[PDB]
Amino acid sequence: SVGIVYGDQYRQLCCSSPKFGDRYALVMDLINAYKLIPELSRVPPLQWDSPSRMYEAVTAFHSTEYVDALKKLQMLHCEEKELTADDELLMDSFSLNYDCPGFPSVFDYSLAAVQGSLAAASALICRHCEVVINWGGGWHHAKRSEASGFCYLNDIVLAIHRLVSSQTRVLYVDLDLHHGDGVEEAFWYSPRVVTFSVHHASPGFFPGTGTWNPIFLNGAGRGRFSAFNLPLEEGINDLDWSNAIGPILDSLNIVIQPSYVVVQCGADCLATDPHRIFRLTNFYPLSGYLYAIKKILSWKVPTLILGGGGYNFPDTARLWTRVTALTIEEVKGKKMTISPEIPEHSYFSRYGPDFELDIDYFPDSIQKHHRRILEQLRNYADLNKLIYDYDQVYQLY
Ligand SMILES: O=C(/C=C/c1ccccc1OCc1c(Cl)cccc1Cl)NO
Ligand SMILES: [K+]
Ligand SMILES: [K+]
Ligand SMILES: [Zn+2]
Repeated sequence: SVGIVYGDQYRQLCCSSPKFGDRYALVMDLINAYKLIPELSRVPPLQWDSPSRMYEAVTAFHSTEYVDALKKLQMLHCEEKELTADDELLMDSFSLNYDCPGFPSVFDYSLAAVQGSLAAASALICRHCEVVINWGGGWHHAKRSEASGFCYLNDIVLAIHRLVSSQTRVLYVDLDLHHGDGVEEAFWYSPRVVTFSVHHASPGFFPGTGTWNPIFLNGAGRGRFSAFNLPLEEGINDLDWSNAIGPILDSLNIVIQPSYVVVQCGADCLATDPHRIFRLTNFYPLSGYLYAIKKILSWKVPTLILGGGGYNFPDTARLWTRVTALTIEEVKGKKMTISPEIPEHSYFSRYGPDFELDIDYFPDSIQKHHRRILEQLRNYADLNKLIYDYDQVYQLY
């Protein structure tokens, strides 16, 4: 089956943040508006039987002082009084400030994503689902003891930790516009979780990594060569983005032979995102996103699909609704007939001006990256005693 994380309390918590507003409700109500929910198995967010078990779950990656500070931040932001100077100091020491402010539900909001993505991974492990989608998860910038980029708790790291502990290998694929630095760093020393991020990188552009450092770093210790990165230039369209990462994806799968794939599918690469770095689409005749997901799904490896960035809420909905239909098609083998106009539903009015499912958009260095990345993959194969034909992979490029 294809699983999808939602629930009534889950939806309220995913829509309680000041930055992402009601995005999750547009997304699930468009998936519902297109009659896709009956095709999907609902996966309920994981809950715990005590504070200690929750704490144990989250501090599998995050420090206990950080988790404590995040909960105290929520408590402070639920009272009238302003933070003391000592409380502002303590929040500063975890970067619980600026781009990661406090708000009345900040802890419950952050934990909800972890609940969602841990349950998603358990559904994969117990083989209840072949694919699970969590459009409320994917917060890849959060670090062990530091929020970043509106990511307070790294649900991806925790879901991946659960998967590899269930020899188990996980391939993480980060399609967000921005470098997936939190997940890469969590597994920097681990060869069993191979991380791969395609992203924009340029001087000054958040978060600064996943590019020349001048060498490309790629893991350390036993995780040497296990962190993959493909920084691309602004303006890239669907076909060039697809061709840039198509052969890398296929060769990673050939060589790593992963037990699970986790795909972060941040929607801020859309041409219509207020970022406007890349020019990808949701078009389905082809959308770089849809091309990448179809390819990963053709592998028939149990796969977690997650959300992430995406600041044009209706176009994120348009995209993720198409990705969700595509998953149903490739997994179940059932054709999905999506109408070209948005169906009438609660959020219909948000889909101005023409109320179509297509977004309103009219559409040397990568070969060096391919040679670099393919050499890293051989170094990874050699370091980890993996068996593969170096000519069947080089054929892909
Ligand atoms: O997407 C992110 C992270 C996004 C992000 C991080 C740091 C600074 C700005 C950022 O986003 C720009 C933005 C915001 Cl903060 C609000 C509205 C519109 C735009 Cl463009 N994770 O990978
Ligand atoms: K990325
Ligand atoms: K790694
Ligand atoms: Zn992003």
